[PDB]
Amino acid sequence: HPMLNIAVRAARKAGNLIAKNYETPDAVEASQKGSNDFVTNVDKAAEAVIIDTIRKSYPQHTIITEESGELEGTDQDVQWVIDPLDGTTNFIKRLPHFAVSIAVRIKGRTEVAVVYDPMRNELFTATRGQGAQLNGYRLRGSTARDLDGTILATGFPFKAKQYATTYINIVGKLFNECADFRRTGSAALDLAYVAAGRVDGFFEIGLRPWDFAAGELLVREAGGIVSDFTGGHNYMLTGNIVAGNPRVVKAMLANMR
Amino acid sequence: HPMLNIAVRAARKAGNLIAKNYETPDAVEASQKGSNDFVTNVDKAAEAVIIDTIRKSYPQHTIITEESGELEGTDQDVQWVIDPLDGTTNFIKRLPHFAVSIAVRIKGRTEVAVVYDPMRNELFTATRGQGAQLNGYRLRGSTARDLDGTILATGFPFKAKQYATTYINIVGKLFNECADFRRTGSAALDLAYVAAGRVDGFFEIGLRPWDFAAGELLVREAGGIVSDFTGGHNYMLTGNIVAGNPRVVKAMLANMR
Ligand SMILES: [Mg+2]
Ligand SMILES: [Mg+2]
Repeated sequence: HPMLNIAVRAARKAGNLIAKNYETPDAVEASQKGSNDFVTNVDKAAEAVIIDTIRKSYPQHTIITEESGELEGTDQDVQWVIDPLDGTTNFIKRLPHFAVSIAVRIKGRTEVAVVYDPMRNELFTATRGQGAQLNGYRLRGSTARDLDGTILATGFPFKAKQYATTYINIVGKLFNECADFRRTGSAALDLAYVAAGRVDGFFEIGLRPWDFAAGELLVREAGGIVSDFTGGHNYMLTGNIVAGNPRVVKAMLANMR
Repeated sequence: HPMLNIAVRAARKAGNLIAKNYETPDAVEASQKGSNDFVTNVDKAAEAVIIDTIRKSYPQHTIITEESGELEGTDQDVQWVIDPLDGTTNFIKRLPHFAVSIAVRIKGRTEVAVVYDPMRNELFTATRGQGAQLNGYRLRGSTARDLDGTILATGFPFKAKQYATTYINIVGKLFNECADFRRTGSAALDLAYVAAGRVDGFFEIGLRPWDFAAGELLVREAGGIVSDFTGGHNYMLTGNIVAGNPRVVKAMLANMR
């Protein structure tokens, strides 16, 4: 795919910049969008690289990014949904777990996806109908058949703490069944880890379209399922995400019911 | 220090073996000690390398490991406390976050400590009175002065689920004050991340002496504090650990009170 090629180039170019800013934390300094949500010059500098790169082969495509909103082009049938740095808190604390997320949707259907870990040099790619890969290895997800002994990735609603006590409950009910959780601070990498089988499932409240647009396709092409907290497909409206293989999502949702 | 030198060699040698078994997951297969606690041939194979290495320069020292218990020597004034692979669940799932933990105690006082991430090639070292380093960079911990906006590492009691509901409460009370948590699956690396400032604090219930013997010294020589859940120093008996800089541990314990 020609569009997959461009996405990997922009992801790798932006990943190279983010990495170098990590090993040389000379000029990084933050800025507060919301309570406990931050922006850095490295976010916008890597965002500029992604836009620039996309726009030498397709600057007529609409580009939707977290930091600049919708920047529509002439061809509105194709839309790049970009997260320049998923895991900004981790980056500021110099916790080396973050990634570049790039998704392409064609008239409302995601065709390609890229999640790139610059610190580990791990490249997750997906193409619709053509499977999902990690550095050239096809991903099949987790062979888990129930919630017994499962490791579940998740995130806390530090952007929507009005649902704090609701989230705490859901964790305990799941903890009553599952073995452990993982809280990594990167939703894109959490979804990539579900598709790779490094964890068994994922759930978070109120994600943002660019947080999961690429990661959702990784899970689906690894044989997985994505849904909202009530089993429906209206998570593009809500940002309430449940992801995993069919039985786990099944068992996860039954526990949630 | 001559003993620090040997500890790094055994950590790196065992780390090299664990790494190679990760990139070539040919022969790994697990075994169940307790519910949701596993052993692999790679644990004991790396444990054998550590014992062998320690025992070419000091086989008269007592060695305490998770998988073999106490193997006492003639000189019982010095004791190596070894975790060959902290993060075994992560290793089986091929989640690349684990480490080798090696601590040396001399008549009951920890003199040296090593935590080695083989996947990231990150070497955390500490020597009593001589500071803590990461790949030759001295660590000072987190400059956080309260719990506002803090990232706290923690673990779930999947080995002692009788305290599940007590742990869930404590998380919610802390979540009422702090921004987010991190759940990585490696207590040794969590403690190393507290000393490096990648996270701001740590708390877990019922850890095991080799889980934290090396990591505790990393925090202390980074200017940090370790205590039990009631502010005392009787955590060698309990395994209930709170770690961070003095104000955070202070603020963490006040929230816990
Ligand atoms: Mg972002
Ligand atoms: Mg271990």
